[PDB]
Amino acid sequence: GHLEWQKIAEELGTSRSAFQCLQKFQQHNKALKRKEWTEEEDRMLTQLVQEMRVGSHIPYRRIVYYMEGRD
DNA sequence: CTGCCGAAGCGAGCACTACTGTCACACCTATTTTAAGCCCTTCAATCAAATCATCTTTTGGTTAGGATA
Repeated sequence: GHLEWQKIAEELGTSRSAFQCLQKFQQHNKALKRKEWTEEEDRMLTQLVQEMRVGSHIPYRRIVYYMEGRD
């Protein structure tokens, strides 16, 4: 279940650590680095944008704090 | 016509802050030579703090890779 990464690393058999395995997985994870979108992400993104936008300026990469799975 | 002696208030002895004449011995430096320690200048050799140049990491934003709604 993408979980208990110490056991994943031990079972992988290449002497990796849990943190290395997790880092490699997340950098190549479809579920994290989305190409699609979801309803709650769009709704909350619009909410933060409308709250904090002034004219043509918006917090592009700071909204990443609230929704999961972006840079 | 001049002259003596009392009443009261004064008094004493005991209680199982610096000058000045001298005077010779003190002070004073002419030079010799070491063996380890010296103060201050004075610039030159060396180092590290500060600055500037440029590459890189993340926001704004676009291109066109990539996408929803």
